[PDB]
Amino acid sequence: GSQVDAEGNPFWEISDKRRVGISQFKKMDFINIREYYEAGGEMKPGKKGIGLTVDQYTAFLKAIPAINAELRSRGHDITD
Amino acid sequence: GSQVDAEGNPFWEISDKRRVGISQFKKMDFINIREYYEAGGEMKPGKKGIGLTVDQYTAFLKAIPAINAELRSRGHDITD
Repeated sequence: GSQVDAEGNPFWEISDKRRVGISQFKKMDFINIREYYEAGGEMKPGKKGIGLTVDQYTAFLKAIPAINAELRSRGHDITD
Repeated sequence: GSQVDAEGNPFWEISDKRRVGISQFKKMDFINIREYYEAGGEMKPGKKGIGLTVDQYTAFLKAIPAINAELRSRGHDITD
């Protein structure tokens, strides 16, 4: 499910500490994939991550079938 | 299209400097999304990026329809 982070941006958890979220800067949207760390009980964005532009994200989407096929070859069950 | 990088791992370009590739360490596979920099004509992996486990990557896949819907709301054309 989608949540709203401390900055008021939507995000999805992909593990206990890693998020994918969407931020907006100067009217441009970014897809942020990033690991958060916990300090004093607060989750804070850390250095492991990347903010994709929409065009980079859509290029990633186009590569996903090939990425998935490679992972299936390596023995991983991946959905269509 | 899929290429093979200097380390002998498959990768896909998502922009001029950013790649998604798959590496293997101790028999575990990682999906690496990372920006490369150019020095002396050589492309080198930089600090902007993240190496997802397969489970993190599949969780990301499950979130993509919702991420896409949010981006469409924001005005971006995104394919199914």
